[PDB]
Amino acid sequence: SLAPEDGSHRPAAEPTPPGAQPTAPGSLKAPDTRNEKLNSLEDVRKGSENYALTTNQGVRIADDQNSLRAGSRGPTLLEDFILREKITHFDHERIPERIVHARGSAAHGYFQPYKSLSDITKADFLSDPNKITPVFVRFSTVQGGAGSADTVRDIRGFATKFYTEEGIFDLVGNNTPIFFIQDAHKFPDFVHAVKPEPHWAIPQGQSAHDTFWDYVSLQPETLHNVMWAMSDRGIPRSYRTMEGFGCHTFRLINAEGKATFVRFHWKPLAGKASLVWDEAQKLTGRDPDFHRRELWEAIEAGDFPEYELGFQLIPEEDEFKFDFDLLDPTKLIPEELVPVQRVGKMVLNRNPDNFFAENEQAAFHPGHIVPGLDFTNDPLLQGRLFSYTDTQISRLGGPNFHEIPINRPTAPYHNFQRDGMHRMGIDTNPANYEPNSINDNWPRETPPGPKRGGFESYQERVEGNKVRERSPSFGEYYSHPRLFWLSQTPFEQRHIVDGFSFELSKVVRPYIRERVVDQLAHIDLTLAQAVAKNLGIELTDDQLNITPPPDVNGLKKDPSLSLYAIPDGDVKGRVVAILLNDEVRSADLLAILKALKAKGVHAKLLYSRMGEVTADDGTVLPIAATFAGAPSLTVDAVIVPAGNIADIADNGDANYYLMEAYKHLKPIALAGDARKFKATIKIADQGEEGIVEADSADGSFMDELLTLMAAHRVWSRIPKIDKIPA
Amino acid sequence: SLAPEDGSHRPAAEPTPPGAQPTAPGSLKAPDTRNEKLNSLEDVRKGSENYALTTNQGVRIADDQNSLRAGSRGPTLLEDFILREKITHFDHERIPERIVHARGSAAHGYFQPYKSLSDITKADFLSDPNKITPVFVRFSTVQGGAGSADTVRDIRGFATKFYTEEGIFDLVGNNTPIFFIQDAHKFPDFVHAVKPEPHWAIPQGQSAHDTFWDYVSLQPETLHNVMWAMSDRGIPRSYRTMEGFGCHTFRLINAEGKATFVRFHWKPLAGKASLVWDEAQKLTGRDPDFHRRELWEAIEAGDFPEYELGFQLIPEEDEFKFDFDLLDPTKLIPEELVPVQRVGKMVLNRNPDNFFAENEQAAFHPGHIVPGLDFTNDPLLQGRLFSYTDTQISRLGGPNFHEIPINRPTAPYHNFQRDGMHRMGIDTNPANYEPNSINDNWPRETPPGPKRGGFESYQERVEGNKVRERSPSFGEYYSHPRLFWLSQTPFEQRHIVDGFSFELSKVVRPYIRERVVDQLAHIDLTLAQAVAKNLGIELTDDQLNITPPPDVNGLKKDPSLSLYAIPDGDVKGRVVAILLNDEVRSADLLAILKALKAKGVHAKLLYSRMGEVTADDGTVLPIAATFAGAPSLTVDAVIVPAGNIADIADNGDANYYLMEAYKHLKPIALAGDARKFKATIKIADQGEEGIVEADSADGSFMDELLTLMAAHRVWSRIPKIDKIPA
Amino acid sequence: SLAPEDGSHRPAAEPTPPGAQPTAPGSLKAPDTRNEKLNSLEDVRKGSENYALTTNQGVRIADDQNSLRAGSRGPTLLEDFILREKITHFDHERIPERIVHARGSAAHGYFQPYKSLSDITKADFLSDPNKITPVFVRFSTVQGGAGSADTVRDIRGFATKFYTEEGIFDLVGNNTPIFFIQDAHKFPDFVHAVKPEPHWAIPQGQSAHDTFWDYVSLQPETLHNVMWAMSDRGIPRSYRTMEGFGCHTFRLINAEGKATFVRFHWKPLAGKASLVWDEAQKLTGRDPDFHRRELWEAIEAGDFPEYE
Amino acid sequence: ISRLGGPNFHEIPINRPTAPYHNFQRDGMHRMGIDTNPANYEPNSINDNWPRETPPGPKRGGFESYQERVEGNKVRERSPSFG
Ligand code: HDE
Ligand code: HDE
Ligand code: HDD
Ligand SMILES: [S]
Ligand SMILES: [S]
Ligand SMILES: [S]
Repeated sequence: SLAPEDGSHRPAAEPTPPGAQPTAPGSLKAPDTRNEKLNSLEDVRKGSENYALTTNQGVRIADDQNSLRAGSRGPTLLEDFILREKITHFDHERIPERIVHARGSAAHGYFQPYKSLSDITKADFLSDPNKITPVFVRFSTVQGGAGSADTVRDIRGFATKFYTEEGIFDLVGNNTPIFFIQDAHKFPDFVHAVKPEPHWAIPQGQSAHDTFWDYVSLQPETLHNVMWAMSDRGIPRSYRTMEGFGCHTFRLINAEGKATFVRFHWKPLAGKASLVWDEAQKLTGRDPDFHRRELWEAIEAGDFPEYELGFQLIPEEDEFKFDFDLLDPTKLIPEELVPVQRVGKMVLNRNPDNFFAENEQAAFHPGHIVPGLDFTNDPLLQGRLFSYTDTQISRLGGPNFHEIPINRPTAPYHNFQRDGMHRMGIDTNPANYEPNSINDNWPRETPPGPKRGGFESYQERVEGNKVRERSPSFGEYYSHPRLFWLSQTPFEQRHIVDGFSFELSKVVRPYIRERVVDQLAHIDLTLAQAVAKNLGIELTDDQLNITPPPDVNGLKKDPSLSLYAIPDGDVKGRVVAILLNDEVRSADLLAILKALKAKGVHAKLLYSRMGEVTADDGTVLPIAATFAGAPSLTVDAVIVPAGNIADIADNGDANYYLMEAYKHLKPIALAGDARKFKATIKIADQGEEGIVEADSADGSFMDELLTLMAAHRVWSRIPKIDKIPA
Repeated sequence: SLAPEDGSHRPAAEPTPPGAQPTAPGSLKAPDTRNEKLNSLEDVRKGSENYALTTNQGVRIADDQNSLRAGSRGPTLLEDFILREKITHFDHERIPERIVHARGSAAHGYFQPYKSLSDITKADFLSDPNKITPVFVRFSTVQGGAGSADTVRDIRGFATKFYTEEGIFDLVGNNTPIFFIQDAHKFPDFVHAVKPEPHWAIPQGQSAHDTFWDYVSLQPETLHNVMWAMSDRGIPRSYRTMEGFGCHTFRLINAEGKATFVRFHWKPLAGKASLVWDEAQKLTGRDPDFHRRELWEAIEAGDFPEYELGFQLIPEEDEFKFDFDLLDPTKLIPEELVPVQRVGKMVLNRNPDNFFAENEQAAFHPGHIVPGLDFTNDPLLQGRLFSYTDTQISRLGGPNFHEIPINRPTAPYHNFQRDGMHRMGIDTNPANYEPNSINDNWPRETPPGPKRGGFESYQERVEGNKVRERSPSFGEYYSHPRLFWLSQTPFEQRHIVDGFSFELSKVVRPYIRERVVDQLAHIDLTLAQAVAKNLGIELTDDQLNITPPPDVNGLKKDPSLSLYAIPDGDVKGRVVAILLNDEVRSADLLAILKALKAKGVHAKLLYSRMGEVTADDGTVLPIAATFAGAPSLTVDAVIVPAGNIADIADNGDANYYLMEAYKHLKPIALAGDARKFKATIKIADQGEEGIVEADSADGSFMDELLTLMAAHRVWSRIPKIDKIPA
Repeated sequence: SLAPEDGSHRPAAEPTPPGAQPTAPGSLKAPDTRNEKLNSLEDVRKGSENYALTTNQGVRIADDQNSLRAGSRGPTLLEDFILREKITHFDHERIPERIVHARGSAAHGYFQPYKSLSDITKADFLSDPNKITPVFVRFSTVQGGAGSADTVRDIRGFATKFYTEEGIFDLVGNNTPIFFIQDAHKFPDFVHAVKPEPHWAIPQGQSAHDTFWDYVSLQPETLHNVMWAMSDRGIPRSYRTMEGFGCHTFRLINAEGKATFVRFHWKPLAGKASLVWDEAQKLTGRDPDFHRRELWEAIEAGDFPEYE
Repeated sequence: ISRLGGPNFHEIPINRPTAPYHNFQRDGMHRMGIDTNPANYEPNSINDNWPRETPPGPKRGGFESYQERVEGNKVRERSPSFG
């Protein structure tokens, strides 16, 4: 019952392109990739090769195939302690999933700053460009359970645990720069409204249902993040190709005591890229693990996810200078008003070893700050500070969750806390209280100061009465949705319209749809009309007369809010499907793979069955998957080389493959006789922008294809796709 | 600095007698003591000197005296994460206590066999006299909570975790050879009956209440262990001075596959010794921690608890050779029939560092056996096998309780179990199932064999129908209680009578006392009538004529059942109270302490206040405690040296000290004018056995006293004590 | 039938002095003592007389004396679900005890105001002398575990849950008018200092040890409550004979929104009385359940604890 | 015990029998039923031994296992009949 003689069960411990080898635990795939945190886990990493199988008490097992019974057809005996331990451990494997962001995918990596930031913050991890800080990052959706699908329409979470020399800092952000609501007290109302409805627990992974649109219609403060969610920002192509934001105004505190307001950003160095809805939705069924898989395989390939940390910085004296409140988390700060300053780079370069132990049990919380950082009175942030420590008590089984290996600081920690369930640390301190004389008061308080100091809160002035009241400055709900809307390209706007139209069409109570359209009329009449038309709703005269909200501090638009308006394509790490026939022209394939390899673009070789095919020159080509097994949803572009095209010309799956890729705006390249497929997608002889064609696959042919892929999708094709039945 | 300039806050890191230094964590008290298990806990030991006080996330705290508030008289702010982390950990410090044996005290040590036992067992830890096995031993009561008193009347637990090279072996025993009930299905009934009654949760740490004696009167199988409990066995002097027993027949299995029946024994090398009831009960008030204290201080002094492991061995073909069933856990195996064969020595030589982490969290379970041992069909043991795994899932929070440091095997452990709450080990195996080819099937099963082989159960024959039935062979309840009774000395018998008499006086419903007397009449008429008289009950003529039960395989007594029939006194580690006066005779004191030192007996110098007094010759004598502070209950003998006896002669506390000690049968020694105290305890001028007296404290004065301490108590004094008002 | 012919196993359901009858669950001792909260608990009370013994799933048990085994001297079978359910429930009976005040004794009663307080508070339970509010009160020590002794020297807790028509109000007090410490941030320090020390877990129910006095000597804010604990306040004769205090300044608020500062008091109508130290300490050995017993029996006897 | 937080999962309303249930089991996390029985053990005299075991019978009887014959050695072995 053993490994094959040829050793093909075991993946090479070298970088390999997606699909070339089975995937593996990080420490086995990439044993030479290290950082301080990864090394500190060595105490708890457990191997397996050459070891005897045992109980958890260290007793060797002789027969792991059978229960102990009285005769070989008899009843199982209660003295079988081996059976009961095994079954007991299995019976208790599951722990509660996260209340939100239950679905998530994580990796290890490192961060370093570009230059010292000591003029604006005394945070040790930002103090030296050569101080390297280990990170563990988890990306997530929001609404769905841990076994829901990745490519849903939803906000995405982007949480970073920085293991700094002065403690853990968790930057717990999302992929849009705002949230749906203003005050933490409403968080359970909002989350309950977006989650599956309580009678029947439907729908999973979807805001497209009555309760969510009911809440939105009744709480116009939600409209800004709903605009983001209905745009293609809601359906990213990859965790590598979305932005991150810290959601609130926080403070930086420098050694002199100066406070600067800051908002945090992550810029994807692979560029901004999203799916289209039909693709995204169909992909939740063809591969509900697509983003998890893609993240893992990118890292195994050496296409390490890289992100640039950036800060929007506002001096304390400028708090009131905008037409929105800095502490309102439904408001963004336009980069045209306050530019993002580049701060440093984060590289994710190793996968975990065990998903449960490292991902599922990781606890991130935005209250985990360090000296040099501080909070503000953002009333959403304020409430978050209570929740992320509280929730761990049931999720991770008690207050010793910092001792779970993934959560442990690499910085020293010593204090007078004791006991709690599954206490690991054995304290030797004679004292468990301070002040004490019996241990000469160790461990001791440390004064604040420029570096290695104790934490002190910035002495912000507070003046006001004890009130449950929303600040009047928070009472404006339409100008930021409108700024976002006007900043999108015409195709992005169309996709926003289609997102609202699709979602409200699944709301069963029609008055809810009407009320949401009325809200849309307060943002932009063009948007409101286009949604209304799809829902068979007619705007009233009064609605047609609603005055649009004011510009945001004079802005008519801010192109940094669009995914696509300013080119930022990076093809490295993208993937092409290559549709084989049973006699591929090897000259075409040679040139195709050469050009792809030169830009770091991967290929998957697809056929109508598995196994191998032989090219015209005898080259044997292993088949990664069938046309149906790896649909065009999973790739960025499709190439069909020349050869025995008759072999696949009438294959329904091969034809469909191209109709689907065409519909979803992906570049297609057809060489030699593969040009016969132009008929399936109705391309005129003259050709079409977005379809690359020539007698063979050459320099020019690949250059054109790769240029298209740098632009992500072929937006000009959109008018031509209504008609395709796919 | 808060520590005193003279360093008097820090206990000397060397062996010191009780009271000489404050007690300390083990690793600080005795840093040079080691064994394989203590070494392996180093990775979780946390120090404190010279470290900064931090959060659990490693963030330094500047002010650990105040919450964060808006103004120094203002409200506490939700953003104070340092306060909430500290208070959250505190709020969740407690875990469920053990269902039974909640009260207990534990120490590290080591075990070594005297010779290889490979002819009778393949257990690795018994294979080589050079093989040294680390242990962790917890002693306990049974009924009371973790916060109940030590010197209650109750059974005691004696549990030993052996960290062997072939797995953990837990020997989970008690301090009597049998149990109260026959089948594990009744364990919740009997435990509910002894435990505090469910309406009002009274009484703590006591079987002296109606529900206990109701159950016993209705379940005569209980009477054997009840006899043990009512004897002075139920109130041991120390955990160092009681026997241990494994309770059941288990099996040894040798390399040839031969099974031998075995019962386990621990023999205390300090000898057998118990309190008397009045002393034990008062001591639960004066020092409810006395046995926990005595154990910790013995180890700190170098009076390491030592026990000899012993086996009663019965060949398989001898299963039915006795008057009782070997599988009946209410039956003992008399040493007169089957001798205890000596096996090895165990020494407890290090205290824990943190009581919660090491003691409270330790999990012992008798199903934890190793190759070379196996179970039998004892139907109480059979049900134990289920409980001790199950109970851990609530008590220790889940199925990874073997990853809590004290519970970890030192032997290797590898298998395919994954996840659960508090998962520490990060498994790198590509497989989490077997058989697998993707990891060449590792970790792998191991065939049984003479050494380092997999566990295989002994192939015992089973034959019968599926029944809920007690074996008829278990239906005899009186012969063992009778054997035990007849094996006791006349003074041990009197204490048994008084134990029943006192307990049944606290049963409110008179018919329950009557029913128990009826049971005693089935065991022994003398015993029954003597109880009856104390309760004002008269035996009927039918009761007077009940035939006594048969002897046990010809035996009319077995002196190994008596605590005192056969002297096994050892004075090392006992303690003497020395009653000071303001002008002590130094020549007496010098001679007292010299003789006590030579035999390893400790002393405490007591007076009417703290501080010092000065001897006749200027020597400054430090006072340990006041007469009231350290009552006679806590020592084994009392010595009063000569001098200014007038100083203390009319001190009520000093006179009462001698009265209490006299009542409790302790040796008393009076030198010179301290002979004046003879009037307070009514001693005749010619003296009496058990009272040492002379003009001065030597020649043979200390030898006489030490001879009396070797015999533990002055049993001959019993008739004199009823006259003394104490 | 196992009960005695003469029926002497069953306590009379009438008030009786201490020791005259066996004590009993309160709904069997005093079936006709009612209040709104006692009545509302009827849905969960379970009786026993005349019912068949069953599993928790409602299956009647024939033999509650034995496990199922292959032969009457054979091995116990894994299919014995009756045995396992019974042992499973047993194996999981315990829950964590309270971090502090683990030792405590409780009773049901009622509260009624002497006059309307609407001039100073809109609290509904204080709005009319006719407003009867059920209460459940728990008295406690502070330091010891749930199985520690009653007559230790310690602060006592006095916690009252008022089941009002406008919500639960809990008045969570102690038997002295102040506390040891000023700021909550130090509570784990002070509690760790008074609790059994961490290396060896000694001593139980006692402040008489190095770490408590170490903290006190370093934190003079403690000295006021320390004086109270060292006085005979720290060893009450009975929960019926001690005072209660709300510890903090709270506020009353009236219908006009006017705030008045308030501190709360409970005045024992049985008067104030404490033990002496020697007696209290010895009592922890002779009857560690003394105060729990004395409260239960006072109620059984009609000596109802009353406090103003 | 982990999924539903302890041994009182039968008191979670959907899981409750509609048949009567009474026994001597007590406590556990989330305990809802308040037992008034003076006894929490059997055999007991203080509550005249209630609730009481019930003999097997044709209807409303106690559970008794079928007395199937068992015969063999204690083995971890698959029956050859299963291969
Ligand atoms: C700006 C990014 C953001 C915002 C605005 C919020 N979440 Fe998150 N969340 C928890 C509670 C919580 C509250 C009370 C609020 C506003 C009042 C937010 N969220 C908004 C939580 C219950 O504490 C949570 C669930 C499980 C857990 O451990 O914490 C939680 C999760 C969460 C994650 C997942 C972190 C991870 O484990 O990967 C992220 C990225 C967010 N929140 C972002 C976030
Ligand atoms: C023979 C020595 C002995 C015997 C015969 C029994 N106990 Fe013990 N016990 C548990 C259950 C249990 C059952 C089901 C039976 C007979 C059916 C016995 N006991 C008799 C337990 C409830 O599972 C227990 C509670 C905590 C735990 O982990 O297991 C348990 C405790 C216990 C200890 C304490 C070990 C320690 O932590 O110090 C000891 C020495 C015994 N039992 C001995 C024992
Ligand atoms: C900051 C933490 C903290 C602080 C400063 C205090 N308490 Fe407390 N108290 C707790 C935290 C706590 C607790 C940990 O939350 C407990 C134990 C578990 C429980 O349910 O609450 C509790 C229990 C508890 C009880 C027992 C309730 C019961 O019987 O079930 C009483 C009577 C008090 N407290 C009273 C006081 C008094 C009079 C205080 C000072 C005037 C005080 N507490 C300060
Ligand atoms: S946010
Ligand atoms: S036993
Ligand atoms: S207080």
